Amino acid sequence: FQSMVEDHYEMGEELGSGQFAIVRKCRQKGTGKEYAAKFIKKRRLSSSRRGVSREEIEREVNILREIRHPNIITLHDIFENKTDVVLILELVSGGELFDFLAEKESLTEDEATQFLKQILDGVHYLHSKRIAHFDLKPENIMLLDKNVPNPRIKLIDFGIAHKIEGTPEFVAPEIVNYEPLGLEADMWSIGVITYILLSGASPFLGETKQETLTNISAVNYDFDEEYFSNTSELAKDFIRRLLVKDPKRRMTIAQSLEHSWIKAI
Amino acid sequence: HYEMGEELGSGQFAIVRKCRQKEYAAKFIKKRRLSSSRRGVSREEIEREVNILREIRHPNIITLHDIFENKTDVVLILELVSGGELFDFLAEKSLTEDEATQFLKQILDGVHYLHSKRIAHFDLKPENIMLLDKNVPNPRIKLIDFGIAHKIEAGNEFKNIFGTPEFVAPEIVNYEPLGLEADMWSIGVITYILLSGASPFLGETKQETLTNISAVNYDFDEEYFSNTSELAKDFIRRLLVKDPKRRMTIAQSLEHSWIKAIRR
Ligand SMILES: CC(C)(C)c1nc2c3ccc(F)cc3c3c(=O)[nH]ccc3c2[nH]1
Ligand SMILES: CC(C)(C)c1nc2c3ccc(F)cc3c3c(=O)[nH]ccc3c2[nH]1
Ligand SMILES: [Cl-]
Ligand SMILES: [Cl-]
Repeated sequence: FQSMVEDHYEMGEELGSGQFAIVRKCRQKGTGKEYAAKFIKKRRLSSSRRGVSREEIEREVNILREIRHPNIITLHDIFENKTDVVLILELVSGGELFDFLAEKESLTEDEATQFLKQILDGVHYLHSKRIAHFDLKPENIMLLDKNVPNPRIKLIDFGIAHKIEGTPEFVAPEIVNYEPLGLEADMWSIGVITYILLSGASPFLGETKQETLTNISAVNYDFDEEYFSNTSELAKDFIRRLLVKDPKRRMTIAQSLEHSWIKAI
Repeated sequence: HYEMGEELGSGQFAIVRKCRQKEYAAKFIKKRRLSSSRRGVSREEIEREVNILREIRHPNIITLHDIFENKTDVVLILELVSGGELFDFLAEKSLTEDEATQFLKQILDGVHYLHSKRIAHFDLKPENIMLLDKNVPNPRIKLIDFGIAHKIEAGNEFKNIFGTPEFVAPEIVNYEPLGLEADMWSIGVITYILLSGASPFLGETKQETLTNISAVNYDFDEEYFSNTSELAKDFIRRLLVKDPKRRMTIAQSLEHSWIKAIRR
């Protein structure tokens, strides 16, 4: 008896997918307006059906419903049936940012900083609401429309996003020493994104996955002159202030926006 | 629909009153008014506690029988315990090691049940270990206060394991969630105090206590442990281990020769 999404939206081409998600272009039957419909497969232990837990779906949905910013996708409706939760989301048609940048001729640092600034604005909005994205990477940085003079960044995939934040005689050492994961992880990811934006190279990427993980944990990277010889010193400083091991030492999003490199843009 | 009575206890954002429908305990939890506010308990934290209580059914753990809500408070109707805190009952009583293990076994049974459901209590201490009724020949332990209890995290909660790790922060790469082992440390401390009346890591200030815990700075002063067996000391030593992965688990604790022994 729940409202069926197909009674309100006609479904079209598949646009993307994940382990437990399929995204289709759809058209609102009432208006003709186009959206993206994200079908999230529900876990059903009873039927041995693998999928996303109720709690995880609720987490993502509750975050999406709070978000209203021009650089983040917007949520328009929610449907649920036996097997799926279906989210009607803002349609982004310009593809991945880094695919668009690859197609450009003579991409300059100043032009690159313009897109980075949009990413900072979206993240500043998120962090102002205590939302960490936790999966900031090029594949989650889309463009609304790539056939415009100044294409607009749209962040997607809030699948692992989280809202952040007596006697001690009986607490364990790991509790004493506990430091929760927070907004700082996004700021590290921004550092990595900035490095690849300015160079075309991934800073921690190893020949094998174990090497990559080792590099990240040691914070082992370089500004190779092949790629960085004519990158501004302000850009390198921006990156260096984000790619530090201690989360509490990293620039926060407000600091990032007040950095001389960004203030110049 | 419930006639309230006297105030039984309180915490930072909770007050418990005796009530009658059949007598019960009425836990009043104050809701945060604004998500940004530091005053009161968030909706998510209340639901978390309720969901834990709803799925637990075990003789050594309090049960949930009803829920009520308004703009300011969430009220849980819980099983009433009238035997007080365990340690008070033992204080008014000397106590043999064998008698001490009879009560500890019930604590271990309740924790075993929780851990079987991947729930860590996270606030095991004497004040949360009650007796259902202290005027019977074999009093039953009842664990209370699931205010910070959690189902233990998946491990891919903060990480997309289906994608590249290239943009992931080192604290996520090296993330170690809190787990069931924290309760097992707490059990070691409870056991130490049960046998000696002394707190192993207690310092002059809260920060000193925390520093002692972090260094695992304790001993078995003969002043307090002259009459304690080597097996009891061994049980405690196997729980008060810094590395959570080298600490006794609940099943190992139950198999330990100090507990496994048959008693009257
Ligand atoms: C698979 C994942 C859930 C990350 C996702 N992929 C897309 C996507 C892929 C291609 C495309 F043209 C559009 C989208 C898209 C979209 O347009 N809106 C919201 C999410 C979303 C999306 N969300
Ligand atoms: C403060 C805290 C929430 C931990 C709590 N205190 C009590 C409590 C205190 C004295 C007493 F006689 C009974 C209780 C009691 C109880 O009887 N049932 C459930 C919880 C609970 C409780 N829960
Ligand atoms: Cl998405
Ligand atoms: Cl309680």
